[PDB]
Amino acid sequence: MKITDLELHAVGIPRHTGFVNKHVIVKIHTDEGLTGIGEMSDFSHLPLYSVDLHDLKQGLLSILLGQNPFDLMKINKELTDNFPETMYYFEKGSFIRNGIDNALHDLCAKYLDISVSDFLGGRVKEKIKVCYPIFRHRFSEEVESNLDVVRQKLEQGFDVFRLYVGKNLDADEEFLSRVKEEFGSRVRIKSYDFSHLLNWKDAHRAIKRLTKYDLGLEMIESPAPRNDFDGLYQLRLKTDYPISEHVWSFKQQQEMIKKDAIDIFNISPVFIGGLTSAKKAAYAAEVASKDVVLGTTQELSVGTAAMAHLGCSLTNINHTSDPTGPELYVGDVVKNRVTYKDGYLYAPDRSVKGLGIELDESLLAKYQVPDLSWDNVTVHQLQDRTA
Amino acid sequence: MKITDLELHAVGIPRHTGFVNKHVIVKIHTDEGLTGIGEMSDFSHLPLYSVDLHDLKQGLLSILLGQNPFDLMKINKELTDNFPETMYYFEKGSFIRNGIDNALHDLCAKYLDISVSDFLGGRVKEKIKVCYPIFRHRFSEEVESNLDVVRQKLEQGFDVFRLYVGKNLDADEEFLSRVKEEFGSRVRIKSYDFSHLLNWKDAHRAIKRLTKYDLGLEMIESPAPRNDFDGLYQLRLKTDYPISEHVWSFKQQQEMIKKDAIDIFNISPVFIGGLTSAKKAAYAAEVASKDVVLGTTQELSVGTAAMAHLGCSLTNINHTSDPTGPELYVGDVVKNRVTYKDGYLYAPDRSVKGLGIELDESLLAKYQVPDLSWDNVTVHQLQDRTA
Ligand SMILES: O=C(O)[C@@H](O)[C@H](O)[C@H](O)[C@@H](O)C(=O)O
Ligand SMILES: O=C(O)[C@@H](O)[C@H](O)[C@H](O)[C@@H](O)C(=O)O
Ligand SMILES: [Mg+2]
Ligand SMILES: [Mg+2]
Ligand SMILES: [Mg+2]
Ligand SMILES: [Mg+2]
Repeated sequence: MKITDLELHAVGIPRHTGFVNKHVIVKIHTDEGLTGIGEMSDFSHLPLYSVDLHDLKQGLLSILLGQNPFDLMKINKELTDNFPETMYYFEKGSFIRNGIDNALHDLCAKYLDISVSDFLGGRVKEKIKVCYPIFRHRFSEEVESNLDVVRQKLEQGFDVFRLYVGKNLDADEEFLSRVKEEFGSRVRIKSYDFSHLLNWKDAHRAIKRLTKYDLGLEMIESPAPRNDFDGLYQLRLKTDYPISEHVWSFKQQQEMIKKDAIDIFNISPVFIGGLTSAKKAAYAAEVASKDVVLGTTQELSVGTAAMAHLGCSLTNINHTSDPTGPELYVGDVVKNRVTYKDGYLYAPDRSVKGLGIELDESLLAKYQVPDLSWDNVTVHQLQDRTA
Repeated sequence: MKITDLELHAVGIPRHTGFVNKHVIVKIHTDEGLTGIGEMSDFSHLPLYSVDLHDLKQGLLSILLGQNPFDLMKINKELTDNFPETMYYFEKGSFIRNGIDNALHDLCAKYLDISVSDFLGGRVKEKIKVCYPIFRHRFSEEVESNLDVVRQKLEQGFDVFRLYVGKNLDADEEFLSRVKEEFGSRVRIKSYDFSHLLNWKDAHRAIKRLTKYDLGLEMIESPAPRNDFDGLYQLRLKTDYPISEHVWSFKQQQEMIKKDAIDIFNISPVFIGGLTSAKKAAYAAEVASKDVVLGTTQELSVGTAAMAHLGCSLTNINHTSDPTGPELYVGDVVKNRVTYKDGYLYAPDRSVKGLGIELDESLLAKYQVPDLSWDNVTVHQLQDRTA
């Protein structure tokens, strides 16, 4: 059982709201004709440079060629050797490793004729509660449009949301005020995500005013600069609500655990390098008696299915999670997208071998892009995912 | 005075020893016809992917077009906004910002008809002592060849070297023993560089063994994993010799300062984003009463000229530095390469406006490569710069 070839399909898929993201669909072929499919999700984050895919294929092939896909520890070690963790939230190498590792999970599962779910420790639940993201308010005139989003998504089944905050506290506060007034308790906003925009003391003042509105609030996310472990800790001591932060490297995670800097570890395959690495991170959190939440970069159905299997296998996810990618994109590259119902993301049919997703070649062609080059976009839009 | 265009010239230049590095020569054009030259030095470091230069030029021009090159603070802020610091030694975004910023210095200095030296605070010295690098020993069988290197370079005038260690302690020690034996005190090895290969305790044991050979030893560099501030600190308390570490981000530098983790800050433009960023790092070190050494990624004459001017302006460099790029590369892209004599790097003629170097178009064409794609190379070779 050996890897013989690799394909990287670049696609560009816009969100209903306008932001255009580029992703790379992975295909790992083997001597026995079995192919694993994966996804290097959302490369459209800073830094503002793009990776040469022709060169990348050669580099990845040199690593993968001839290897036994079941040697996940060995392969992941070699992947990290060539694409080291950087202590950066959006390291493109993390997205790359993620795509190879989840494709390998698909491959192995298919070979054994089982769902990736059974390859990750089975099921603890069959679905995980998620939330729909509400855009960061830059100006107060945006409040009305965001309220419309909440009203429509609620009718569609999403009763839990998360709100990006920190740019215009007056606008954030007006939105929250309006939401409580119109929906009362019908809607919950489980997280206020600062996106590392404020120093911890400024975030503290912001949190103090935003928490005057508690619509089923579950956590305050990234309320300090990236890697400001001491700041997170000081804020954790001054905040009644749990503090959550993304895990983007093992070193960063180790430091947050050792300093007891946070309460909830936001873990997502794409930011840590794949399912193998995400599992390690999740288990490290478990060993430290810490809570976990499944984060997201907002991936397509392949990437979402992968994390759905992982999320449904963990015993330490006791809060609302974030992956709602397929709900944001106007299209996808699969025959059947993952399912969302009543605000829950369902793990794919446990009876279907592999990820439980099938690629649609006509869609890969439809959304094909020549490379991962950037289009005109501002820093504000890259941070808020707006257009 | 406004920026009107940008050119990025990829070049591939092998070292006498075999390793082939790719660099990017920068040209910033203005409405008045004045052009600044710069260098994005040595992209040939992990991660194993490459940046699309056609895309990069568009992104960089988007930032630079129409700007006044004298607005260094404003431009560097916008550069950092799009190519953020990642807490990673070899972030390619740092190499990119470095090339733009040193080109801007060349441009501004030329416009005013002065050397970049007078734009950076003048001179404190006219030359800086540097050292020649000795390859990391992976096998004891390499000792002989490395001794020949010392013999040859000493004859050329390099009486100070630095040694990469940590892979084969028995070989490291054999080499050091042989050097002392064959050269006595004629040669000095100012630094033993562990390249972050060992956890601090293992490093402690290695140091205790190696420091039995003190041939003018000045510092122990990177004796702990990347960003292991507490490990660096613990080692600083158990080691009599100064501990030095590279500065790859302001967050990392501030944490090392706050924890008094190291004694010497190894600062080089390429790893921190350019001359503007390197000056800030050097001044932060000065404010903290810390020593500084001019590090290197081994750049061509354009990049070496830039750092030479910086190095000769600082008052807190009281140890041997590392830039010997033009002595390692078989070729260059300039009319006259920077001068090295008796183990000293001389800053370019202070009477020559700009960086003090001139591009040789025929050489630029000679070493031109289609892109920054990777060729066959192993992780060991990338960390040891061997072939
Ligand atoms: O939790 C967060 O910070 C968000 O999921 C953040 O990662 C977004 O930028 C996301 O990646 C997106 O593209 O919408
Ligand atoms: O001090 C160091 O770690 C070296 O200068 C290191 O950066 C080398 O890898 C250098 O960049 C080279 O290309 O030789
Ligand atoms: Mg978040
Ligand atoms: Mg994303
Ligand atoms: Mg070093
Ligand atoms: Mg280098």
